Amino acid sequence: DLRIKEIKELLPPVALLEKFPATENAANTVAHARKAIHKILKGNDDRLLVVIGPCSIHDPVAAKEYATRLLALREELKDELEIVMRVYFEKPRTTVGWKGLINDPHMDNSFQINDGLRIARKLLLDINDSGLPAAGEFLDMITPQYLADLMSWGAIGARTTESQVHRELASGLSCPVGFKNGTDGTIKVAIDAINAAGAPHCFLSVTKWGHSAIVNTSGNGDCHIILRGGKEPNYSAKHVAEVKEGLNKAGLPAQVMIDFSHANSSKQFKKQMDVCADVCQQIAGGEKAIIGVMVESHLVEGNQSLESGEPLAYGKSITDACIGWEDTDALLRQLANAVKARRG
Amino acid sequence: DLRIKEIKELLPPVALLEKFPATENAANTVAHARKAIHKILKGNDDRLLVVIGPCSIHDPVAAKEYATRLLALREELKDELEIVMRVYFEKPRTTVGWKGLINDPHMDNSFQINDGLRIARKLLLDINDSGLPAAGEFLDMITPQYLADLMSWGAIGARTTESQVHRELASGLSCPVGFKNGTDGTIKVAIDAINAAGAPHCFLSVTKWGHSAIVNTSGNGDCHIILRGGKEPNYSAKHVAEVKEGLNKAGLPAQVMIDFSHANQFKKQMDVCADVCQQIAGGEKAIIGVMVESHLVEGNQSLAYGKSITDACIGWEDTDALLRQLANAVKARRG
Amino acid sequence: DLRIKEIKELLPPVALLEKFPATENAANTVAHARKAIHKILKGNDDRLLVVIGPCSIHDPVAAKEYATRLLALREELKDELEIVMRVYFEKPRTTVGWKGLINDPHMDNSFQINDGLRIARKLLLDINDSGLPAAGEFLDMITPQYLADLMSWGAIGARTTESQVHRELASGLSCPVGFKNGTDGTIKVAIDAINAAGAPHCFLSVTKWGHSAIVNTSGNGDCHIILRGGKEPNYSAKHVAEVKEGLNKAGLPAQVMIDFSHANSSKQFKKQMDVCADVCQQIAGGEKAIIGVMVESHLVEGNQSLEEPLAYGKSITDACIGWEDTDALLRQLANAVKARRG
Amino acid sequence: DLRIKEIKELLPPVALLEKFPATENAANTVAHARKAIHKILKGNDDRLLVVIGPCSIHDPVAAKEYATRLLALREELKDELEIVMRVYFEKPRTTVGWKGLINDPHMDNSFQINDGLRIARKLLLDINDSGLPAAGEFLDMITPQYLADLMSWGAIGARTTESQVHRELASGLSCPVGFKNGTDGTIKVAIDAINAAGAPHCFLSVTKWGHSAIVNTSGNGDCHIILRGGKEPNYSAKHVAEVKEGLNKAGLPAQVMIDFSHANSSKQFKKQMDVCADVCQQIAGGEKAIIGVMVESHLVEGNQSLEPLAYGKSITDACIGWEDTDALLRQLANAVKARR
Repeated sequence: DLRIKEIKELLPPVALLEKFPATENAANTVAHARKAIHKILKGNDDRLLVVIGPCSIHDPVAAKEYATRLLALREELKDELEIVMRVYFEKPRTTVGWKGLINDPHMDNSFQINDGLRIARKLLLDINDSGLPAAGEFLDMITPQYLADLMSWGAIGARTTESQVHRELASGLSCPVGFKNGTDGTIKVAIDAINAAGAPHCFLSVTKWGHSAIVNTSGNGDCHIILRGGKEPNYSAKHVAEVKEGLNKAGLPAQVMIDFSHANSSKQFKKQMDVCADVCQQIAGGEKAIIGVMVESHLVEGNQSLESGEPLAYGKSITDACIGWEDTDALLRQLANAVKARRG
Repeated sequence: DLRIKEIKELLPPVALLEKFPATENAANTVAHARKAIHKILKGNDDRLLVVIGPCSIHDPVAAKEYATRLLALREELKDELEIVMRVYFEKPRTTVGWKGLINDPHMDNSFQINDGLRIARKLLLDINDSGLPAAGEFLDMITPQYLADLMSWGAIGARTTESQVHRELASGLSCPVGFKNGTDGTIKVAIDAINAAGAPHCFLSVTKWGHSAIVNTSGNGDCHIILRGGKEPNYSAKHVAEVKEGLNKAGLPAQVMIDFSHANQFKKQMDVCADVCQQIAGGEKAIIGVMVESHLVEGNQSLAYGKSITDACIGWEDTDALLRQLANAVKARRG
Repeated sequence: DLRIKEIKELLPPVALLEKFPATENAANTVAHARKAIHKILKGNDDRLLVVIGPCSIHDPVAAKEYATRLLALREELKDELEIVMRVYFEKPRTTVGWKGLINDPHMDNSFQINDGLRIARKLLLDINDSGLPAAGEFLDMITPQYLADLMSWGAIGARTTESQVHRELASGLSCPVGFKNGTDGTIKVAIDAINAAGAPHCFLSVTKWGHSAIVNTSGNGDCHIILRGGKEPNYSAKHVAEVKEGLNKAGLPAQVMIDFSHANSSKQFKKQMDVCADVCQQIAGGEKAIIGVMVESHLVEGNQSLEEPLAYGKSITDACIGWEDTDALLRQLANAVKARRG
Repeated sequence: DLRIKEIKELLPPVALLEKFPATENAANTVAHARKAIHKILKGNDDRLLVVIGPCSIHDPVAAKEYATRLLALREELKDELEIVMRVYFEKPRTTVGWKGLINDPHMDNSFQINDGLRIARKLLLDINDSGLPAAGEFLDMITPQYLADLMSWGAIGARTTESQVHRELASGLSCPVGFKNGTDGTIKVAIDAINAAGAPHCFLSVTKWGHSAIVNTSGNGDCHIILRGGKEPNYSAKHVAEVKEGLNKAGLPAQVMIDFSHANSSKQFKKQMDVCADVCQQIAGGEKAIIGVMVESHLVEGNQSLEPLAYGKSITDACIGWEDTDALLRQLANAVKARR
């Protein structure tokens, strides 16, 4: 072990669960959102799932201010939308970079992961206790045990949709999971992933006591695809139509979540408003297959760099660029209006 | 934990290491091979690394005969080739299927992963102890702790080359590592992986004691690309030139390993060997290694002895020819 | 595994330290107290260490009211007494009924040990945050990792004083530890235990992470004898002198703590007051070896059996004295400390 | 905290059990011995149990020689005696002192407990694999998981017979256990111990994986008292009657094992030969209640202190040499023959 520089102690998940148990209302928020997404996935509800919020969490203060604003819109629009806040603690990097709040909460390569786990779970508890469900991307294999009970929906990243260990992880998650199409636009990897995840697996994992063990999962049937573009955007009716047939062809429900960001906006954050307009016209025109959308959204639009010394502006993303609150409130009302027109 | 059915006990790595310690022979085998591959990658040895063996190990018996047959050609062609056995204990699947000897040693959905780890560590030690180095595919984040000390070279599968968790594992592995290109011929995901895996990382992983912990890695500079083609073969001297440019454009050594199988019909590996031999004989010093899928008996099955139950492989006769063709192509590149 | 019926999961100590972290006030209560007992055992303080409290805790609510009352007397008599609340959770018992608060918090043989450890640590935390130092009995090797950070003083049983495993534990404890004389009143085992615990040791223990490990102790020099009788009481001046001699002969400070209960009170709770009277006479007369006293005390006197509502503030284990006798005993002990000074 | 100097890593019992597993032979040796001693404690075999061997194992070579010699008299004096060897890896000290092979195998205060466990298991494994049953004093709470599967009979020391944790340990031990009388001679403590051990207990312990857990035991019936004297010996048919009186009074089988050593030997290893005569007369006299005996025997008699040390001699309590050992075993084999 000459490439392993140092080994440090890591709190077991039981300690984080004991320090920060779920309140009654937080468990109620998680259980009700999970069930509401299941019902949307089963076709038994015509509301739209909206996973929306910052590309990454770096500030518990801005996240909770964002959560309050979003929760007010969640209550107002709840006949049309099942609104779930992006509470992403883990970021996959193209090569190297800040991996998110849990890996480095102080954002300075001190890698205080025990503190990161504490900060993240407390935040998740606070947000669920307020009544707002949370979504996360499941990237690490060990962190889920610290946080999954407060997660109402999860995503597997486009760069890990093919990874067996991530499909194994999804097959044991207690929440619904969405799988992104390939970074080049390929639909087949995600379809395979949905099927892999619907099956039981047996593999090595870590328990809530921090020990490795042999686990057996039952398969997760609440899995679905996320369209995030490839070389070109793939949100348009022609692409929805192709995905639907590909899914049916493989014996899976013909339903999609559409990500407005990333490749579907050509990496231009304000173009998420142009995807909303085409998606809203599709829904308002009667497309039932669109069961969810994803939007990268913060208090203040744009982004900033930790590298730049310029002091960090408040409520502004340090990873990908996000739309700001004004566009977020207007975007959500557009989606609600389209769900309602689809219905009448 | 609704979708979790059962949790069973798993032997800590420290246990299989105490039951099956590396002999002084195995340690020297792993060490010399790692150092030899490092020298080949620094460009201070004109020999070619040959990673050859079955697609998946399933019978320790057939596997030990192969290791003996291959050890003879190893000592014979050592002035030209650094020969390493493919001992693959973790198998990646497109959706569902057998994941290897570790996940289900009895191959019967009993998942005796504790026995699987015993059979695997014993075979690798025996192979290394004889003097034959060993190669594996690192797919799982936990199993490496049981075997990596007997590993001289490792491969990250094409499905996980873009994964941060696999790039973190590579950054701390004591063996040199090869990243395969994308299931569509892309070299960028592999160049990004080599750069990621060369940087230091901090992440969560299970220790030899079976407990989760925070690890810091130093970075792995012994990483290189593996050309496995995509929709079309990428082994020709045209594609090689493109990859070398990409690596220079990306500030990486212009060295490559060509996987003769898959995108690049088991027999076609012999044609790729000719193409590759010609490139090497012609003076291509960038092909620093190759990988071939070989077994005692050629073919595949869904049980014959020395025959693959995974991907189809070349038999031994074509393997002795492949190896001499390479050792000849090598001497041409020297004189 | 023939005689092992079931193995269940146990919360690692790190989990209870994470849920119930020491407050700054609690840590100051533990630090200051441990330091005050050290000054008394080194002859640099003339005050008496009084470990007083219930035989066992079964109700955190009555424990906290008791703690509040004792806290008031702790401050009023601080110039004469270092008052430490007895927070024990179980009565060691060949032939057994209730197995303690940690073992069986719900008093129904359900053995919700994880619940017990939670209840136990929260109680200790709350008592130390108030400013009342706490004392416990170390009976097992595993539970101390979950509570010793909030213990200012510890006792090793008389059925365990001859145990190397208990002497090893005490060698690593951060709190002063008292060893009890033999069930036969003999002081040889208690002297052997002080010498062993003052020595450095290496032994197998469980860590804060709930894993077995090799530990090395510095040895503990704040260990002392506890006189609790044998077949007959051993609190009399005759007995103290006979113990003070054996101690000096053995190279240990001639100092004792006297347990007013059990054999020294003929198993009659009210006689703890007759022992207080004899000890207060020895002290006010000048005796300086008596550094401490151990008294079994609750809100309400006597005892009760577990079966249905129970009486508040009354021991469910051994019979204790009530508050009135407790306030008077504490004032008697203080007034004697005042006289010993001259 | 302050009184903890260093915490170091410790192999879990699962690692010692995988590197040094039990051979079929070793397993049979342990299984048979346990069943035999049980039949003896049920009163279905007139034979006598003989716990014989060094006070402490400190040299696996001298130990394997002793074992070869003893395995002979076991298969010869086998119709009258059940010979089990004392393989003690851990020793109680009056205050401070070497704690045995596991705590300090190199007797240098290096405290290489991980090496000590490896050495100990391989020996016990070897001795059992040769066919010789084994015995030890269970003093540590954590070591039993590494060794107990190769133990055919155990003992709880006199200074620990009163310990709750020790009585809990015996309640779950898969082998018969003996409880030494109290250091002063008190027999009650060992009667209470026998009664606790037969009952079920729920307590905290460490698993085979080195992890603390909540364990439930089933209670152990195969427990019995060990007479070791006190301020004065307690092996006279007089005492034996007083003890059986108490055992019956407590509903306990009126059975005893006599340790011919320690305070019963007034700390002079030679008196073990004297105690043997008294005990053997009682057995020829018809005493059916003496089911076992414990003897301290090494290849070379006497004791040595802890640079180089002498072979065959104890570094702990002084023992009887092989010569006296073979004679003693044949004495016992004789008295049993008469009792029949």
